[PDB]
Amino acid sequence: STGSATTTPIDSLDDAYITPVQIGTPAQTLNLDFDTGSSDLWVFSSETTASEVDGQTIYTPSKSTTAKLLSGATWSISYGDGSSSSGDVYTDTVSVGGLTVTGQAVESAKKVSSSFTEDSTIDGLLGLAFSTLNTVSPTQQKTFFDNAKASLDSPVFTADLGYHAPGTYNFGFIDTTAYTGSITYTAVSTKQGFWEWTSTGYAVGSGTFKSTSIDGIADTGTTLLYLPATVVSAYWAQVSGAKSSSSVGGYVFPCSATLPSFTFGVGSARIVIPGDYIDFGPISTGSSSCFGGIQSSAGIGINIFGDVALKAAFVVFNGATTPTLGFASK
Repeated sequence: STGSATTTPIDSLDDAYITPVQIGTPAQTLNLDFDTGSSDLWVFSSETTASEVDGQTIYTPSKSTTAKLLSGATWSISYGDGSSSSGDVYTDTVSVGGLTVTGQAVESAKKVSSSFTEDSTIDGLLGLAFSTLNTVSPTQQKTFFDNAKASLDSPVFTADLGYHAPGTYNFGFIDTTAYTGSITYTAVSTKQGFWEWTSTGYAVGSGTFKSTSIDGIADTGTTLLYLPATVVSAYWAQVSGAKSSSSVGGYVFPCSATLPSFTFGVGSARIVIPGDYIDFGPISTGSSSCFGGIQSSAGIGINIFGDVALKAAFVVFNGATTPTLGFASK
């Protein structure tokens, strides 16, 4: 089997991407944030504290003839950005772009943090990291991909995120029309439960490539590109007036600037992030200070190849017995 679904930016800045997901019988369609940095499929629901729901579409398990309470199971997750959610668990039928999993754990939120409430466009998350990170207790549950894998034509999914435009998540096949050149594959460590890999270096604009190993994670659920302070300083030094602002929370730059591209290495291959992908707009409405899309990972504890990087590539998440990651230009 295969599946193919369009993923759409939630706003004009590509702050996140939402993908429609069918849950239950009859289908209830929710728009979920596909997150290769976590491993829980959780949704706003009829059980979510009413004051914490503000415009989201909810899953109502009582209206699904295939929903079953997973007795005794609870979940609770905290994300790198400080947001969180928790609740109980149902199993139900879940379909993405025509690919159906029966008995998928659907984690129903009883509580969500303010950031989730305040984002009316995101009805929940669909985790695509390794199932070892799943938070359900006392019996850990499998991701949608893990459940689907054996049925797929090939045990892969691909992320093709758009810049200020829709893109695609495919399951079970590689669309050879969706990228240019070849796909370069690189090793993955699953030791921390992430799609963790090592970039071979970087360049800023038309500058020379610096060969250096950068361990990080391919994370569709993180907006920005978080890299070591040395790398990030080298980038922003090429933008007149750019500075790190403790009050704002990262590098800012004059909105009048033209940003240089940023290249990262995948083996001997190179992925070029155009400068415009690195512009996250005014820090506050009407400001002429703009927020940068490349930020320091110092004090995160891990480098993160988030959407800024991934949207410059066609990305293969290869879930073979020994997982790997593939990147192509597009």
